[PDB]
Amino acid sequence: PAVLELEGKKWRVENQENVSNLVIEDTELKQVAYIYKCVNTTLQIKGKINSITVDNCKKLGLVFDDVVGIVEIINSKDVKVQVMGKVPTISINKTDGCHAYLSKNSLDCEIVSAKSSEMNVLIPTEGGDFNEFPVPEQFKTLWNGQKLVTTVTEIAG
Amino acid sequence: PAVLELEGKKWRVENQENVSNLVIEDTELKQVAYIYKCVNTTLQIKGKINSITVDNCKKLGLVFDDVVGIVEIINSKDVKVQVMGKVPTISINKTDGCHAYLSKNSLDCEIVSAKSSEMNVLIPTEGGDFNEFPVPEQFKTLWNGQKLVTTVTEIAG
Repeated sequence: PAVLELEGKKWRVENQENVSNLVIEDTELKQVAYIYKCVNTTLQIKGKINSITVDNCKKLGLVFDDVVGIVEIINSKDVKVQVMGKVPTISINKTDGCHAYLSKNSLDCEIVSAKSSEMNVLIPTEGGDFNEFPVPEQFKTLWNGQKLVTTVTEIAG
Repeated sequence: PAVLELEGKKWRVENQENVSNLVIEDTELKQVAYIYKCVNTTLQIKGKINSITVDNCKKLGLVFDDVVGIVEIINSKDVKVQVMGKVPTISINKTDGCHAYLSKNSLDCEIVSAKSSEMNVLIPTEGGDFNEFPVPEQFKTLWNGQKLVTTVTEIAG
């Protein structure tokens, strides 16, 4: 059954299906959110918390204000994440199809990726618009005679 | 049922299970090999052919002589590949656990990877021994203010 309740420091939102108005109004700086097994859902978290984690979600739409640490999108499909404020790092792991919408205050965000595909970082521009840039998913590795030297095969549309 | 027969230019070896002596003696420069759905199998291909493709194999052990073009290891788990002679590129895609054993004559081989994990390139050393090097599977991406700049997070044991 669909869950959405704070359990200690953890904001548990799981098993959501075809909902799109989910909102977590209250919030504490040391809290964390764990969005699990949610498909075709849309969630918004108001306030600055410690970290978020999208695990095993499909067609999930997330939008948050601030995160003190990390935002993880693991084992998912077609996830959309948006920062209104600031986020240090957004880590995409074992996820296929992910769009990270940054903001004027998180242009310094670091995008860690692994075993993932179809990732795009949307950059904000004066006028509520975003430019799309694909993050590389393929790499060419070579032997130096001393070590392995890896290059990134840049993606284009 | 287990298959292993030349069908045109294609050397079809599929559905093999718990075999380990498979060998393709004959060989033509324009042929290709397609190892499909083979688990806990060991195959050796003698001679120089155009290309090999390991698709959907588990615990597969392959060893070939020469390849004119590419060796693909796609959608697999725990695959071991070894070149006695020369191979231009070895591409690992959607594969978890792959060990590429190179040779004195293919040290210039290129290792293309994507959506894969646990990959290692074994480099030969005077004495029938190999040194192991893990190929990167995680990447850090940053916004330039002009473009995205991707760095490789180097793997260590």
